[PDB]
Amino acid sequence: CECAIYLWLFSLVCEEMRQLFYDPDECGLMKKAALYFSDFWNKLDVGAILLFVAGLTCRLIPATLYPGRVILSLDFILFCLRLMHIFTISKTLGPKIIIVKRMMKDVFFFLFLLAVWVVSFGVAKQAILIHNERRVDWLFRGAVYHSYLTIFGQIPGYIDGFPEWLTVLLLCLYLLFTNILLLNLLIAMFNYTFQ
Amino acid sequence: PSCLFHSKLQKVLVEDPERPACAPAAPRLQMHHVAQVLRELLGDFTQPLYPRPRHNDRLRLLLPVPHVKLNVQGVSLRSLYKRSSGHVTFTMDPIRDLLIWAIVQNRRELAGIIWAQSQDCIAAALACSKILKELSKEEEDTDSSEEMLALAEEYEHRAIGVFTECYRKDEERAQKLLTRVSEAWGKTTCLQLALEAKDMKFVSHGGIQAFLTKVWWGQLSVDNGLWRVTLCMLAFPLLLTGLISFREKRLQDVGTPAARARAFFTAPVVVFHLNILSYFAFLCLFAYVLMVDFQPVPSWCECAIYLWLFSLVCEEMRQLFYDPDECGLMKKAALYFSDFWNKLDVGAILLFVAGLTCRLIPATLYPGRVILSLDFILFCLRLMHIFTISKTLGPKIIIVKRMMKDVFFFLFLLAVWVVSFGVAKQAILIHNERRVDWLFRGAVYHSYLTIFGQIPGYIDGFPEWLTVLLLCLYLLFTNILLLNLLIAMFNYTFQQVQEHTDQIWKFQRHDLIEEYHGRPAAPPPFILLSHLQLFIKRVVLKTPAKRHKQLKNKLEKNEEAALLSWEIYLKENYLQNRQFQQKQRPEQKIEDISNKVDAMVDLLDLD
Amino acid sequence: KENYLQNRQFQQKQRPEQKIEDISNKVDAMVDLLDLD
Amino acid sequence: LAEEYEHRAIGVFTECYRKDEERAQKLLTRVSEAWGKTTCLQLALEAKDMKFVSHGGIQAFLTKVWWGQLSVDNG
Repeated sequence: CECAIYLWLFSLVCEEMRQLFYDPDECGLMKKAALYFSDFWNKLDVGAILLFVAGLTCRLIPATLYPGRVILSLDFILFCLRLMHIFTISKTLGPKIIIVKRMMKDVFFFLFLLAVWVVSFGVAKQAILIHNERRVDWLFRGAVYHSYLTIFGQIPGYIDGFPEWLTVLLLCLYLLFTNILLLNLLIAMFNYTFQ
Repeated sequence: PSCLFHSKLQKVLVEDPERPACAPAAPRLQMHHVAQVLRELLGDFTQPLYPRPRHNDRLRLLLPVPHVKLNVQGVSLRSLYKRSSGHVTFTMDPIRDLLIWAIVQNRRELAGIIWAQSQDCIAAALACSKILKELSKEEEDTDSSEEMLALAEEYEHRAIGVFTECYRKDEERAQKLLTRVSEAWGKTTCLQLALEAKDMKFVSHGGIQAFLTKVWWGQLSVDNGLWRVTLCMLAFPLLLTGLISFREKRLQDVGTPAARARAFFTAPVVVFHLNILSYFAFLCLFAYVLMVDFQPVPSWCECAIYLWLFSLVCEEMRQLFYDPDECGLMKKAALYFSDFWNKLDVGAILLFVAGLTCRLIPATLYPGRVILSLDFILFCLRLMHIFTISKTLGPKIIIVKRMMKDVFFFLFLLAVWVVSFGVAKQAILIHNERRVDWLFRGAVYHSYLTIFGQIPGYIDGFPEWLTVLLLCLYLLFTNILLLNLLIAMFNYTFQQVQEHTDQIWKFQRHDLIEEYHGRPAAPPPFILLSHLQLFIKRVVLKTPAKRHKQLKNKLEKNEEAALLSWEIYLKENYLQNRQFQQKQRPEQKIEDISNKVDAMVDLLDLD
Repeated sequence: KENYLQNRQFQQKQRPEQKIEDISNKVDAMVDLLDLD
Repeated sequence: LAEEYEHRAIGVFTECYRKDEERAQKLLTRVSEAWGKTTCLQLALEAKDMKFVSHGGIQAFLTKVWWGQLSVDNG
């Protein structure tokens, strides 16, 4: 089964070489490649090529089999966004993925907006309560990884809970900016731009 | 001659040509030739409009078939046979027939004049609007099919404004004027015309629906909401006090408790909740036959689940035989099979049978456990098909009619997008929980529970900075894009078709009211009596012509005259003001000066 | 082509704002018209 | 004016789609004679007709290019 993964990609880049030679000019080899390089989506298809190679040499070095484990797993998610680039096909699918063309750089925006705003509380939660869970690269877990899980729900409430009236307080104060302002006025950021 | 109905006139010349059906020579059109294609243009009603049968059968007349000595198709009642029949004239309508003759030669503004002398003046403005829709339906390919239906809309708008005046003066007579008899175009007295004339506008107009809010709420009251009527339906002695007043109790006609009961029984508001809350109690019975009675024996309770469904399919057989044709057994079943919702009611039948044989094979009692549990959820969607009843319920379930295939859409959109992370979560972290069909649990079932919350955070948590990462990266596409822009996918489409979704629901208010007019007052416990009340009647009367629990308003020709002469008076009263409101357009008075100054161009040219 | 552009001109001719100022062109032909005696 | 001449191009397909649409989709595809190739659809790609290709039976003809031979109707 491992040999079957080799040349499926070799079976499809010739179709792009068929797209590189069906009807462009007989002279432009670096010029119709600028028609390719005009789109970041085509560079997002180049990113699907090279992250395979980043894990390939990490697999070809058997001391890096855990880099052989993790890199091609992140190469997996480059194809489904490329598949959402392909599955822009229905009237219910397509033009609403033309809405996300106004949102791909805004995917990076509200990420940087909110996840840095996470740091305004992700540090401020572990400040007063006396926590003691630390290791090498699990000191990061007991202070940062146990902060984002409490947003979407995994709350060690018997662990994080005289500083109890403040533990009520800042948990009420911080969620008033994310769940109310940054969520429900973001709905106004999305309804108006859709209309 | 350029009309496509004229091509259908040449077709209805050869729909029954010379030799096979009208055995003498006939390359000449006649007037039952127009009636037999008016059979196609309207529905399946009483269709006088030409004295169609052998007394004035206008189908066979170019070779000398003799006089009334045949009386099988020969036509000589008025005068002698001279390849004619005589003054056998229009038989209800000179000018309503000229309303046809303008529009079947496609003369729009002539029928605008002819309507002002046409005596129908409401139902023709529905029926010809349907005929203009029929002419739009058959063939024009451009340039008049839209102009038919815009005129059909304008003639519906003509039908709008004539009820607009006549509802304002004697609305109680106007609702009686909604229900006339089988005389002119036969039956479909200007409301059953509107069903196949597609009046999503006109049935949803002022007191049409309020009269339908007197068909539903048939006798008793209209005013009280669902608060204190549902108290009396369980508290049986609460009716005899002064909690609600009947229309009987309005004039204090309550002197008999059975008259207090049976007018309440035959009220269509009560036949609904009797049909609902007994069948709503059946779904609790269908649960209790599986909750406690999940047993391989017919118990005292397991036998009760058998023929409740047999007690209701005869009501659909009553719907299969109340008033369709006496010939179409596979044709009115296509009226059933036209709707996937009816096939969704067939799905409620067959998933019972899928678990029945799985229960009848005792080696498949776990298929006997699971299949009828999935048959349970087919009835509540069928109940949401039934409980499309309120102004707050109904038209917002007409919003989900734009969403039922979009239920399947965002399912396939999101749950395949789940696989983009549901595989990617278990990739790096070293998990070891596997069995036979629980290897599926430790990789897939523990992924969807983490979306809505059941996160084994002490299990899924050096690869910790990435476990922060992709859990932040993936939820930015689902909870932000696929959720909050889906709110934009729902707010705009709600604001888009909200005027249609109310009016089409009002256009489908009546079909349940039609079903609750043609329905006895017996509950589905006792409806097997009214099932067998017609079966003991169909052995002593072998005909489907006993009763019509329907409109069936019989109107005397003398009392109609006080209505119709006043109604014809309301025709030229309204159209004058409609012309006057058309005359109140100032854009004429813009160009009225232009007509006036063009009379002053020549006026200085006489010397 | 000339079938549609005529109707396109006719729908342009169906602009009433011309017929607003068509009177203005007409009455300007009646300014001079009382100036011959 | 380019929009108006696209609007001119709007209205001339608006009439010619209404009469012999089957000839009009053949009239969408002419030969390499006058301005050579790009027979009024491949012109529209670099002419940026986000209006005109999305107009009535242009896309329905494209719903006969896609769904090339067999049917169009079934979902």
